[PDB]
Amino acid sequence: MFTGIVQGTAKLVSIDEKPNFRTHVVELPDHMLDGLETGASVAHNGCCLTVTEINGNHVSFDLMKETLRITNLGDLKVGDWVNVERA
Amino acid sequence: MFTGIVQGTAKLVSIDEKPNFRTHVVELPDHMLDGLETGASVAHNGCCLTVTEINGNHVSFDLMKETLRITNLGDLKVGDWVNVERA
Ligand SMILES: Cc1cc2nc3c(=O)[nH]c(=O)nc-3n(C[C@H](O)[C@H](O)[C@H](O)CO)c2cc1C
Ligand SMILES: Cc1cc2nc3c(=O)[nH]c(=O)nc-3n(C[C@H](O)[C@H](O)[C@H](O)CO)c2cc1C
Repeated sequence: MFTGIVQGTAKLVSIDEKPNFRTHVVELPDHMLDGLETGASVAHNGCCLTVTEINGNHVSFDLMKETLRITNLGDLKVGDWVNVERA
Repeated sequence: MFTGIVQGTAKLVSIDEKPNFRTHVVELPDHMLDGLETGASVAHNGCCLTVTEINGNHVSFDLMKETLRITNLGDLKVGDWVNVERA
């Protein structure tokens, strides 16, 4: 799915804690928005996540508790930069 | 080459700045050491790097100027945890 050739960084502009998961909103680079549809896989810091929503260059993903515990995505704070790569 | 199923996190234990490049030494989880050889590829926060050295659990990578520029790996500090996945 992924080459490990990161295409750029994206700022975490938002974290919604909901009852069973977290939504991360990231601001993607313009050159990554082209042809991006909901359901597409983007790896965040190497972790595969599914696009749930697109508002402009603001892209949403839903993170389960297991993803948060196994990876460092549990420790991000708003304003952090994540490596991003579409598949 | 990578699936984006992160296999775990690795502590950045050492950063050795040189000319141009920068060596990162990370402490890999035990279950990732088996069969790991120099020249092998591991994605660090989604960024594919080549194993340059293995000493116990301590795995070295050399990070080139472009990699530091495109990714967030330039901002890491000793003690940070990185997502890691072997190919
Ligand atoms: C195609 C694909 C899509 C995935 N999408 C998500 C997701 O939206 N949210 C999530 O928490 N995990 C997702 N995962 C699992 C996530 O990548 C995995 O839990 C972490 O990498 C920890 O191994 C996905 C995995 C694959 C293979
Ligand atoms: C098989 C493979 C091995 C790579 N090894 C390294 C490496 O050892 N050091 C490095 O700085 N970049 C390496 N890269 C490039 C690096 O992944 C890339 O510059 C960043 O992901 C930013 O796109 C490699 C790329 C591939 C595809």
